[PDB]
Amino acid sequence: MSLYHKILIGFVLGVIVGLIFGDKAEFIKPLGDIFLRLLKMIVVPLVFSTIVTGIASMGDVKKLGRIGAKTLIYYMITTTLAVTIGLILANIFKPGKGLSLGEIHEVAHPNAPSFTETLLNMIPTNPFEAMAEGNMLQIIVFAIFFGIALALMGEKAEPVKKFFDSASEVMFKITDIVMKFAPYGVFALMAWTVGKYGLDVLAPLGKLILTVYLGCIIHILIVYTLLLRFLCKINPLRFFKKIKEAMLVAFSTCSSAATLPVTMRVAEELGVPESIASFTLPLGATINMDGTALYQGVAAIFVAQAYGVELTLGQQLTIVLTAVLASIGTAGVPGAGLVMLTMVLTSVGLPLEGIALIAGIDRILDMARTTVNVTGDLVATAIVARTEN
Repeated sequence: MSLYHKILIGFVLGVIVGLIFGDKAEFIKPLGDIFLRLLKMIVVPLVFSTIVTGIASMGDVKKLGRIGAKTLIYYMITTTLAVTIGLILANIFKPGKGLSLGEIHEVAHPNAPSFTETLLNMIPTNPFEAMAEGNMLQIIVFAIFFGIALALMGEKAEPVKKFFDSASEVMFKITDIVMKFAPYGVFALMAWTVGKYGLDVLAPLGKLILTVYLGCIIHILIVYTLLLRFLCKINPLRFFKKIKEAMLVAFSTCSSAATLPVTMRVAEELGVPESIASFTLPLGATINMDGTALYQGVAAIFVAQAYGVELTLGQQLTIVLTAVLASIGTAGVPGAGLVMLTMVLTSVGLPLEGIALIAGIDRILDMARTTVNVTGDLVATAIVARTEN
């Protein structure tokens, strides 16, 4: 029985156990927290080693520059589309209508940290400090510099190239060992999640959850489907059938970085060159704002409607933006997007209670956000590979 089927069995059994035992499933959470700890334990060394090896194996920096430019353009386009879809749905469906958490009042212009500060902080002043702090973007930037240096160096870098290639292989092996525990970790995660988030407690926020899930589904089935159909020119159904395991793991785990090994292994099954994937997927594991864009766009409008502050198109745009902007790097960190949105909305002046309302169901939305993020990462990989082959 394939690992995917074991993970699916664990997923469905965990869902059933959570439905039956309800809150009593909390005792099984540690078995899932162990799985999350093991997965997160690999992201940093794996990302660094794989990025350096991938850039070294290409041997030319012009190709890397082309790939980076195309990936950045694709992510900007998909983030814009995700923001558009989120705003459209939050307006068509009004999850915040009727909550009446507070009285209606005018709102001031949002304030967020300067864009230059976010750009400058992407450059580590100490690579080992970035590695220790788990700063994924700084690690990625240092890895890009290191890989470019290795690709240009040639013979003198042979020991470094070989060591980092072997290190990447070892991290992939570690992932292989860890995933033998994947069915039980997914079982525990799903049991805990379903037990905690009963349908009774989700009733007051049913509209918000439905809107977020519908937006994610629309994004996957339209933005990614059309891109695959036309730009990359492959059958979308077969593509999704190929990446079922990655989507399932991302949904269960709620963290793109933890799912990164799964996406990279699945990419091989799609036939994309290893060198291209090694650069695109780890970078997209931090820069992909699709799911975060949808979540934040929906949540800001939900909070505004809960307090009755109808927002003009300009206010809506400048609120979802500067928020996806301030969360550009921290989005990989769990709960960082929620904190950034909280700060932006507090700057807008909305009370904290509305934002704290979403925090209760953050995991339910996180599932969809992570699924969208990994699907977009794989789609970006495929599209970039197509325009190179």
